[PDB]
Amino acid sequence: LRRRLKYFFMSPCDKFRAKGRKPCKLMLQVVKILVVTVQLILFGLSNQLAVTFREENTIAFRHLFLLGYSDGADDTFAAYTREQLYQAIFHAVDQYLALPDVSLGRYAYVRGGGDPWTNGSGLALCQRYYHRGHVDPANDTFDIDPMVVTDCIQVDPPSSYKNLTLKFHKLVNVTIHFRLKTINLQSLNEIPDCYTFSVLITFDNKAHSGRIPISLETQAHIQECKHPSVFQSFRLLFDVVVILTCSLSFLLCARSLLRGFLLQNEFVGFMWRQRWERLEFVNGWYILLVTSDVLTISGTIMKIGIEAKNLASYDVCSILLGTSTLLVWVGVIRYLTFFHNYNILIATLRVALPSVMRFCCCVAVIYLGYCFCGWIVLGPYHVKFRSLSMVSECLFSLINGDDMFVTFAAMQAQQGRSSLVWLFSQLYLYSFISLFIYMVLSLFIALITGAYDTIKHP
Amino acid sequence: LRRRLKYFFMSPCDKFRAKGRKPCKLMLQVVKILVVTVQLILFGLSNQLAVTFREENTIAFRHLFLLGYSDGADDTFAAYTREQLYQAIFHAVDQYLALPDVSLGRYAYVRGGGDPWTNGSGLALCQRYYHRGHVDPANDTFDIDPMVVTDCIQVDPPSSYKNLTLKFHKLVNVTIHFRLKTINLQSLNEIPDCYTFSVLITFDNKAHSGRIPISLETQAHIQECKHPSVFQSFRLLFDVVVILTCSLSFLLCARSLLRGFLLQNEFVGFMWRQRWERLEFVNGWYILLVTSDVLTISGTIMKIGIEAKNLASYDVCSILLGTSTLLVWVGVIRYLTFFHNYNILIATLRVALPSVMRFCCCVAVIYLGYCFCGWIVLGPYHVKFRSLSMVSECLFSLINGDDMFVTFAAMQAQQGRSSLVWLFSQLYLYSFISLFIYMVLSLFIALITGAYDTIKHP
Amino acid sequence: LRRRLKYFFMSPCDKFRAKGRKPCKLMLQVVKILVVTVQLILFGLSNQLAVTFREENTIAFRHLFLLGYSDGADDTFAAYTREQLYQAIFHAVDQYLALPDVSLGRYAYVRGGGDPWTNGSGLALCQRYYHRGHVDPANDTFDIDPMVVTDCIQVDPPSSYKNLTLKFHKLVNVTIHFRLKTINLQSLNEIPDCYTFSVLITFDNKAHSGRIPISLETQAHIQECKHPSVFQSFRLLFDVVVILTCSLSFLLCARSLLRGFLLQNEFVGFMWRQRWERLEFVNGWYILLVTSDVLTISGTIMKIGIEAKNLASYDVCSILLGTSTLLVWVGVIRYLTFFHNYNILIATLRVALPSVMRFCCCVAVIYLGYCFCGWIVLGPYHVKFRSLSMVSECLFSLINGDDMFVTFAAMQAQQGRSSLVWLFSQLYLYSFISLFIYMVLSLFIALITGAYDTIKHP
Amino acid sequence: LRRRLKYFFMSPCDKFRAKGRKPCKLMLQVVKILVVTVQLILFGLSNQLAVTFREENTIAFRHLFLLGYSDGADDTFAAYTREQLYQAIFHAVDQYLALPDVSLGRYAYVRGGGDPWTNGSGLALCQRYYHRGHVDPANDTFDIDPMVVTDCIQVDPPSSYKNLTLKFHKLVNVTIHFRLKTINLQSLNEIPDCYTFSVLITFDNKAHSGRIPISLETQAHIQECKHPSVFQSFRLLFDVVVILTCSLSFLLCARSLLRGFLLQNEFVGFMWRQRWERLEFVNGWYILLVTSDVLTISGTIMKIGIEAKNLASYDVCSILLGTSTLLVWVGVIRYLTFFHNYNILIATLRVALPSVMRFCCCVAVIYLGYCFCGWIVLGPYHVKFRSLSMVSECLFSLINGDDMFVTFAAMQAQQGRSSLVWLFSQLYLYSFISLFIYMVLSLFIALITGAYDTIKHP
Ligand SMILES: CCCCCCCC(=O)OC[C@H](COP(=O)(O)O[C@@H]1[C@H](O)[C@H](OP(=O)(O)O)[C@@H](O)[C@H](OP(=O)(O)O)[C@H]1O)OC(=O)CCCCCCC
Ligand SMILES: CCCCCCCC(=O)OC[C@H](COP(=O)(O)O[C@@H]1[C@H](O)[C@H](OP(=O)(O)O)[C@@H](O)[C@H](OP(=O)(O)O)[C@H]1O)OC(=O)CCCCCCC
Ligand SMILES: CCCCCCCC(=O)OC[C@H](COP(=O)(O)O[C@@H]1[C@H](O)[C@H](OP(=O)(O)O)[C@@H](O)[C@H](OP(=O)(O)O)[C@H]1O)OC(=O)CCCCCCC
Ligand SMILES: COc1ccc2c(c1)CC[C@@H]1[C@@H]2CC[C@]2(C)[C@@H](O)CC[C@@H]12
Ligand SMILES: COc1ccc2c(c1)CC[C@@H]1[C@@H]2CC[C@]2(C)[C@@H](O)CC[C@@H]12
Ligand SMILES: CCCCCCCC
Ligand SMILES: CCCCCCCC
Ligand SMILES: CCCCCCCC
Ligand SMILES: CCCCCCCC
Repeated sequence: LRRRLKYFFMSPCDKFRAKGRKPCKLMLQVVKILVVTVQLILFGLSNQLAVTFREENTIAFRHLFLLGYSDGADDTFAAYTREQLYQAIFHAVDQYLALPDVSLGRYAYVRGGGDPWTNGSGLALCQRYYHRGHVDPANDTFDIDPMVVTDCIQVDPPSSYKNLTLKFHKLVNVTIHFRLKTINLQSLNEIPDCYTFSVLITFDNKAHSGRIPISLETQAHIQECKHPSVFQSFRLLFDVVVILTCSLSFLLCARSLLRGFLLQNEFVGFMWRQRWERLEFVNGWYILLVTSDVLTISGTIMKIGIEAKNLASYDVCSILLGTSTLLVWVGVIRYLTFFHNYNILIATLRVALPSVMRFCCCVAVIYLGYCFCGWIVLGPYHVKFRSLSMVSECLFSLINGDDMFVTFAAMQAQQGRSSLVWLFSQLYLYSFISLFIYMVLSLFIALITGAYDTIKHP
Repeated sequence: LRRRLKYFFMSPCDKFRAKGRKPCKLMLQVVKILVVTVQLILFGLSNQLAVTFREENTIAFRHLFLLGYSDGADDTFAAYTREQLYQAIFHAVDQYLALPDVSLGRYAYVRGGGDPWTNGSGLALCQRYYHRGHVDPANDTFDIDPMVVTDCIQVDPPSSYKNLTLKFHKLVNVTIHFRLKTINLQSLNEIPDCYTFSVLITFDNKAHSGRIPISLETQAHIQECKHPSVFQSFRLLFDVVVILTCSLSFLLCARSLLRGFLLQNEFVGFMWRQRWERLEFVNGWYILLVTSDVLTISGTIMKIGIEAKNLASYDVCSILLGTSTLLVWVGVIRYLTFFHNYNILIATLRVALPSVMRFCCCVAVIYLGYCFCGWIVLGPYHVKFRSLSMVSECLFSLINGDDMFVTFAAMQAQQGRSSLVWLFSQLYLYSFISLFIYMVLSLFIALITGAYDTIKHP
Repeated sequence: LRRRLKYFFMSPCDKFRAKGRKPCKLMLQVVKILVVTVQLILFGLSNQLAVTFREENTIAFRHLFLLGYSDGADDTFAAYTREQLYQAIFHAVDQYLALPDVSLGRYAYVRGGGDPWTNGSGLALCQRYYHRGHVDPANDTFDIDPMVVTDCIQVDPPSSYKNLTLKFHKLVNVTIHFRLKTINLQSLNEIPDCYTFSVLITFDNKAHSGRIPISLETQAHIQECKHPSVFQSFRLLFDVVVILTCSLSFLLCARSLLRGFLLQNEFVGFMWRQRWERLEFVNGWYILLVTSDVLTISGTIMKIGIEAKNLASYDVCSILLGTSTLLVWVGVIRYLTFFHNYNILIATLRVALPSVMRFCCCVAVIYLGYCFCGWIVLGPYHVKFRSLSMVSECLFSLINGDDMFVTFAAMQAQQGRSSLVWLFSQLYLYSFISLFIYMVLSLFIALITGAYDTIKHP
Repeated sequence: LRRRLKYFFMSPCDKFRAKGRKPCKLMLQVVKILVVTVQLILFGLSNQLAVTFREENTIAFRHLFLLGYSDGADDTFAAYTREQLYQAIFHAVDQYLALPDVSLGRYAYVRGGGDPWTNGSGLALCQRYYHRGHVDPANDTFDIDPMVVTDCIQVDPPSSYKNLTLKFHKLVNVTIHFRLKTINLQSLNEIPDCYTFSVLITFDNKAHSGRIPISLETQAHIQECKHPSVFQSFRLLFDVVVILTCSLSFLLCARSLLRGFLLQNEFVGFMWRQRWERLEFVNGWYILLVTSDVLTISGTIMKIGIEAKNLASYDVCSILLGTSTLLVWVGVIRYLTFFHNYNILIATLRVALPSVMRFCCCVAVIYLGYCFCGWIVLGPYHVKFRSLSMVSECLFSLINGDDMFVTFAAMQAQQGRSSLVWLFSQLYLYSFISLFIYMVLSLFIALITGAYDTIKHP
């Protein structure tokens, strides 16, 4: 029992000396790292092209359909007069009708097939307003039924829409919906696939502020083209190989975990006979490996489905595959732990981690207090403090010494509007930054240094 | 006396074991944190909408009334010729007269009601110049009576103002004042309130430099609309709940403080009989809690007043509520002090703090010297060094390693204009940054590390 | 001798106890700090207005005289065709002739008074080209006499200049020179002074590259107006007070230094009788104070001269006064050295300084090597690496973690043009940053920590 | 043998005392540093002018030939309609034909001389499309022969090209090729050399996305002009001097290395008679010096060739000379090692280096995992995460606290598009930055501090 236990805790070289078994798990893990990384690289290279295609088409659509659009204007693009809004709407519809003659791309029209389109219509120009909308600011009176009514004109591909009359006082928004079909030629070494872009142009008046932002958005539905012919299954084979490798690694790691648990039970029983501590038998690296195996297998199944155009959940698949790749590359640290000079460093980090996490809790409460205060006080005056997540991002960047002067300068242009708020912002920023840079970061350094001293001088 | 004293200093668990009293203050403080944070979140969410409404309306006004205005041009927007100035003024007035036909918002005119408007006038176009303004640079002569005369034209809502004749040589400024009434519809789940925007357009010639900056500013007066009807008091109840919670906490903390003071007096008297040290009986956490309670109660009273449209002091109320929320979240640290592993870190910070503050004084004198020198020498040549507060912000950012290269690059464009100043700027910046990064920050680290060693090895 | 020596080294409180002399030097130094700081603040506030006036006038000139100018275009403003250049020149001259009718400022013309103007001329339009300039790139031939000929047209204030014929193939540059007189009215609480702006517009063809940059520059000559009359000497009195205070402090510090030297001589002689070490008698704080006094007196004399319009050397005066203010505020540290808890920190810095400077030399050689390498290799491809001073600024900013991603991104757009250079840039940047952040800054921290330990545990 | 060995390891001063030989190598190394640095400075100053000339000419070409071009638009400059593309092409060709009349530079046409030009043609306007290109997105069908056909029109210098008909549906790209000859006059104190700019304007449709980017690129071929005549060999002599100095240093260092090896062999043999450790006889500084000598000699030979216009490999020559200069300036550290106080610091760095490199490996695996995960997950949504090298640059900048807030803000505008991806980005960024700033950098500091303590307290 003592000998078996001592064998259970030997290093790979010691195990090889003791029993001579060729280490299959280590070579399997190396092969796993290689194949998982290659799969991720190929997947990312393939996804990059599709992302570029979608983005380029969307930029072209913005230039084609948004009157007076220029690059970099997305956030501020808006209308401010009734004639501006009418001109933008009519320009978008006219450009839709002129597309085959003017566009550098090759687009096919799509008709019908559900709402908001009718059977024969390619473009839907829809206006949404309030059911009852009496508003008289002169007498400070209003009578509103907030129920939204939609009235929408249908345009067939090549002027009734030219008679649009907007209900400005009760207008909620205006939308233009249409679909364009194109073939992704640049895929050529894949076979070109068929894209359907659904384009939505929104003129948004929900704020009722006299400023109506204009935006264009696209959703791309990708399918296989019916009759592809390019003059003159390794990906699937590689996915199968990855799945098989991860399954074998999973089985071996599960067997190791089960044997460890059995030895733990035997040891506990023997000690009870003779007479947190049990987790010593749990190999955390194997738990990490099993988790990465499961993530990789799920992600590869989803990747197979996506590459066949049967699925479109890119986000979840990418998150699974990326997290698993991160996990395997982290697990590479296990190998370095077997050599004394590297183990010194890894053990220092391990012994430091608990106190680092506790201090992280201590820091978290103070940080949250500062976040709330800054959001309530500075949010009305500072673009970086509008929302709580933005406030947290700004404060975290300040801790790391990024974007500090611009944060101060934004407040600089309020010293006359509100002296009290400017003074408060000075105190708030200086105190936060000084406390975190002089004291908190220094304490993290001290914790790591103390851990290192403990490791070096037991 | 020894028993009572030792009880006074026990931890909550020890006190519970000793006397069995259910801890009311701890649960009360947890509930207080919850309710104060929720109140702050609701208040901030409500204020965000009003801020957005005001800002969007002001952006729309800039686009409507400022001839040739574009986003991002606020700081440089100016006129440089007499025809430019006349065109800007006349465009603003014409747009005011055309507003009902062109604007995407719904605005009502406001007439009369005090200065600068006369009884029936909606817009005031006022020109301010010097009483006597003879200026003859050809002979280097001038005869100025600096008393400002105001001549102002009155315009009724739907062209005498077209006959404006500006006294350019003695002109101080030109202003356009008018008020617009609108209803904030997007409040819909509140009831829409009625806004009166007072719009001031300023053409500023106080520098007499040939460049006249143009700006537009708004003040919003919010009130309840007279006849609001939306087809089909929890906030006030929550405010009352917060006030009650804070009052109960205040009473309990005050009782604890008074009992501590009484025990302190008894101990001092007994020691005097037998025979800075007194503050040991003062519970600082309770002083913090009492301060937080007072701030929260004041801020909640102000918040109740504001939400009824009876008050408009958003800045003070927000500062009070935010500071109190920061204080309660900081006071959460007291709970962590009860567990040994967290108390190690908190005690390290506490023991470090005095020396950190002393070194802050030492740093302050040197920092102030650098601020003064940089302001006097570089201010004529560097945008970041124009005022003392700006100089301090720039230097503090440099200490934290932000905005360093742009600070150097601004000086790069003067190596030919003044070699001496460029060389001085090199020495100044390099010496300041090197001194603060190699030595000062390192000493803060050393202070924290020494405190940690003292705590870990008593 | 022992008693006198021990008295010479006592602290101010010990000296006061020993002999009872009221400390005049300390109160004098406090008063000096106050008066010098107030003088600097008043000087800077006064110089800010003049700087703003000059800059605003120059911006107005750019908008008035440079065809198609817009804010932020200074660095890229250039002509690229012959008609563009002709139009820019003629627009500048026409605007000069139209100035009284169109400008928002009030400017008087200046005629004659030296070169390049003739007696009756207000504007000089001068063209500089090569004496002999045959250039024939078709046959790869050229015959050039590089001697510069200047031909310049004279324009009187209100079209011979319209017949300008530029020698494009041998053109060196074109310049427009003219002077405008204005009165600085915004000085009103001073008396307005008279400004003469000399305006130089340069069309620069020295690169002969097909691109001719266009710039406008001004020199302002300020004088007192002949007949100033504003309807209804404390600065000079304050300057005299500052000079007197600094002179008294200088005399007292010099007396202290002389007495210290005398005691040093007596001690050395007595030791020689009985039987770097001498500098222990030198009070470094008094050397600093004497330097500050001298700088302040010189700067105040220059300030008096400048404020009377008898001098125009603002740079030297500002450098003197700012450096002296920095020195006095640094000298404030002497007072903190008298209290033990502050002396701990100051002594830590003092004991650390020698090793910090030695490591600075070690760092300097490696830093200079990297600067040379980066300048030679990356300068052809990277805007931040064009000159050696720019390279040093970029590397120093990288050490402090500023502007790092943009430095990488500029190189990103060369991975195709030159793979070798891009790879070298990767190695260069990563190695430099890693070496300086992991090792150098850490060693500075270690030096400070070791000094602190030595001070705390003698 | 003991005496000779002890002499081999003495310092220069000890060797001078022991044998009196005047140290030739040290003075030679000082002279080498001086001459190598001067050579590098002169070379860089000369290269700067050529770089500026090429860049200015290219900017002029962009302004002359690209319709509607403005500075800073290089990355987004593109066409979006067929008429836009036709206008850009025709404008470029028309400007080429009008160049002598409109350009501010002096350019000669180049005719024929290889492809794509025919014998008498100066400009080649070439269109590249697919051999067979049927694309019908309406029926989701396509028939493509991806073989590229080039059809190109030839234009002689002063309209057949006006009849260009683009095959938009199968268009791959359009290119305009032409060469211009100019003389670099600003070289005047060199002799002007003759430049041939080959200009390529690309209209790129490889993405087939409806957006066609437009770019202009130049290659400069520099030669000596046939008949240079400027009215009224030190560089080569200096290059020869540098080569001779480096050769002498190489010979002396090689002799020292050989003698060290001989002594090592003798010691090993004697010890074997009596009875990693051998490298103690290897002087690493001499290996560094020999490497720098070789690099300098190669770079100087290439520099001589380049300055004669016989070579054009600026990149390799610059890399060689810059690396050698960096190496000699690093080797300056050897001299500081001879003085005890500097040797303390250098020895601290030397003893720290092995553990620093080991921890660098440990950090590398985790860093690579994060790089892969970020590339796969965020690349579709974040501009900074498009490629792996860009991801690494972004993460490395984040470690150093640069460009943090903008990285967060780019993700901020996806909280609605994909909540899962935004949450993942929050976790990813916060965890990465916290781990590297609290723990990794702290451990580097601890390693350096421990090394320093070991050096200071043996
Ligand atoms: C539940 C069934 C799981 C699958 C069958 C498992 C059969 C199986 O492990 O045999 C031993 C070898 C090596 O397997 P491998 O896991 O590389 O080797 C084991 C580990 O080294 C383990 O230590 P840790 O890694 O630290 O836990 C050690 O205790 C075991 O010795 P012990 O038995 O004396 O305790 C080894 O046998 O395994 C293969 O070579 C698998 C590939 C070929 C067969 C593939 C069949 C699909
Ligand atoms: C001035 C009047 C103040 C209000 C009345 C005070 C009556 C009152 O405290 O009773 C004890 C409990 C618990 O009150 P609470 O403050 O939670 O409990 C006390 C604290 O634990 C205190 O320690 P520290 O917290 O460290 O100072 C301890 O010394 C006291 O024991 P001791 O007396 O033996 O010294 C406790 O009684 O209090 C409630 O349960 C209030 C809510 C219900 C009643 C609300 C009435 C409005
Ligand atoms: C393979 C042939 C190489 C060239 C001839 C080499 C002849 C040669 O070194 O003579 C000694 C002096 C000084 O040469 P230099 O290298 O400055 O001096 C030697 C080094 O100090 C060496 O120590 P390290 O530097 O630590 O290795 C030391 O061991 C030798 O003493 P030892 O002999 O007792 O062991 C010295 O002679 O050298 C010149 O003064 C060269 C310039 C004048 C001659 C130029 C002729 C082209
Ligand atoms: C305009 O004059 C100033 C403006 C700011 C500051 C000072 C003087 C002097 C003390 C400074 C403070 C900014 C914040 C600090 C640098 C703290 O981090 C430590 C000392 C502080
Ligand atoms: C253009 O060449 C330069 C330009 C600057 C510097 C050097 C060489 C060499 C010494 C450097 C200095 C910049 C500032 C430092 C990095 C200090 O922080 C420590 C050593 C200094
Ligand atoms: C079993 C030792 C600890 C390993 C846990 C996994 C680290 C990521
Ligand atoms: C009484 C112990 C110290 C607590 C003071 C409050 C800390 C914010
Ligand atoms: C005489 C003690 C040292 C003081 C020198 C001046 C410090 C700036
Ligand atoms: C032989 C001592 C070490 C020197 C190696 C070179 C350092 C760059």
